[PDB]
Amino acid sequence: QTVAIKMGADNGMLAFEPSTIEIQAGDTVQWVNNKLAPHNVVVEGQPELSHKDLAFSPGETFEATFSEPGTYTYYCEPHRGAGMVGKIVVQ
Ligand SMILES: [Cu+2]
Repeated sequence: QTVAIKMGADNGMLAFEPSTIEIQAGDTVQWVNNKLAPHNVVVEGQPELSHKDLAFSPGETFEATFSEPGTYTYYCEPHRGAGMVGKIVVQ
């Protein structure tokens, strides 16, 4: 299945929403540019699941398929200092 994660929270915070999500191995994660762009996504240790290019427009989406079970930490480079970090748990 495909699950969506917003980049920039609906309440205006610099955060991914939901900040922690659990999925099944083989599922696809879609990040959607919501508010306070630009944003990007770097998945720690996983260059192949990362999207370093900045996303500027609202609605811009990009995705990654997580085939290996485990816990993955990811962050936004522009806003890492503001705590824009997330977690994906793959079951
Ligand atoms: Cu950001």
